[PDB]
Amino acid sequence: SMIQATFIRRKGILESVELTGHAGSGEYGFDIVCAAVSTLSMNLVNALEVLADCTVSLQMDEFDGGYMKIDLSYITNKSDEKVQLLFEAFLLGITNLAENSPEFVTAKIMTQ
Amino acid sequence: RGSMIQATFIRRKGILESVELTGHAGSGEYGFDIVCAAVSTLSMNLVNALEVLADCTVSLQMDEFDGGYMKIDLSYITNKSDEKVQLLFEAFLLGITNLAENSPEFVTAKIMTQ
Repeated sequence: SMIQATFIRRKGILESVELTGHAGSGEYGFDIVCAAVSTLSMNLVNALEVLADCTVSLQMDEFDGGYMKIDLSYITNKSDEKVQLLFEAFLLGITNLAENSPEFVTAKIMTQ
Repeated sequence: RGSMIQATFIRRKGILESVELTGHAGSGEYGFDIVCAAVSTLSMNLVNALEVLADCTVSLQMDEFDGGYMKIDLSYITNKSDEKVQLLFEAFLLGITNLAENSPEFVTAKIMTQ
């Protein structure tokens, strides 16, 4: 069991993220890390709404090891410091977890 | 048994300055741990995001023992009123808030202002 995280930073700013494999896999040591991923995942989507007045493009489910995509491409708000500052903390949170448990987590970043 | 983590937020003058976390570390069963893993992540993230992105260093304090004890404090950090610092903190308050809402039996949070 492994969680896959891919961020997309276009010209210096975070645009989207496409996490997969979280949303449990009854494997405790893993489910632990999944909780972690999901906590950070939903907080972003929430804090971005509540605190940044940004309603991101969300897509999700907990089927076959869950899949969740958060897009900001179709939004001319993504450049708001408050949006970007929050997205950066999410990248900083996912990044540390994939380096603390490279066994369970993988964080990639495509720059363009 | 008696599995409960509490988030005590103090807000002095419109801005958050500290928060205390006790019990979030250690066991209680499976579902409890999951919550602990969630609080500890949001908690460790705030400390890291504040130092790295927020240019603000924080007074930390923890004893893995006795349920676990966290105390992220900003009462004496010059830039504590700084808006970057406050946004990241606000969101930490939002995360901890829903997490306590979704799992009332494992997490409790209060905000007492001064």
